[PDB]
Amino acid sequence: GDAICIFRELQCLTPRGRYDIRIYPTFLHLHGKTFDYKIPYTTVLRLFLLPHKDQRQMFFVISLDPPITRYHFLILLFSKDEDISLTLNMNEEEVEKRFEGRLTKNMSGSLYEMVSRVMKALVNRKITVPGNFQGHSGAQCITCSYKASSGLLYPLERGFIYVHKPPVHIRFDEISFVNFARGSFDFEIETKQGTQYTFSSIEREEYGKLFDFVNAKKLNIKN
Repeated sequence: GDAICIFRELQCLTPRGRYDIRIYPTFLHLHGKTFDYKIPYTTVLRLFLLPHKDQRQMFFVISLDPPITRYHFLILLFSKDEDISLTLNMNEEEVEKRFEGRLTKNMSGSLYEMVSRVMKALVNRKITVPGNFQGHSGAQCITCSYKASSGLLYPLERGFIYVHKPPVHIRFDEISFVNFARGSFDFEIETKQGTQYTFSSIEREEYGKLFDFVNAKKLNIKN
């Protein structure tokens, strides 16, 4: 049919449920059991691939504007050991021409990477992944609370992203300063527009690496 390809029964966290993702040339169709949304690629502002602290799962984060209750991110969750092979409903010459060589007609790989590879090609944006941050445990994120719900905080190369309820993305160039506060401890970020995010209940043993990281990134600390 129209679709370049279809990804079936993908785990979505925002909104929650399993959805098919039908990939068309100018939009994707997120097809759920009850709800449906068209998402033009022009509304996709950023992409992130984030390793779950459990070492078994991967988040794929699609930042949306306008949002999809409103969801400013489409967050998909995968197990790292899920594999897929795909045949695009296209000829090879058209595939090369449409996607600058980023895709081929027949592809195979990890499911999370296949979805992100097709999305990256369709929205023409790079996938942001973690840099060198490592927490106390060795993971590339930190367990914490945000708006009285638990999640994971990712210190990236140029920003912070928290997942998943609700998700939050903050660029370093939007930050005026950071603060380390009493409770476990609280990590506070004040933006240049004078608003605040608090990631609370961070286990004490995470302090020094988070402190070292924000220092390395030349963020002001107004303790």
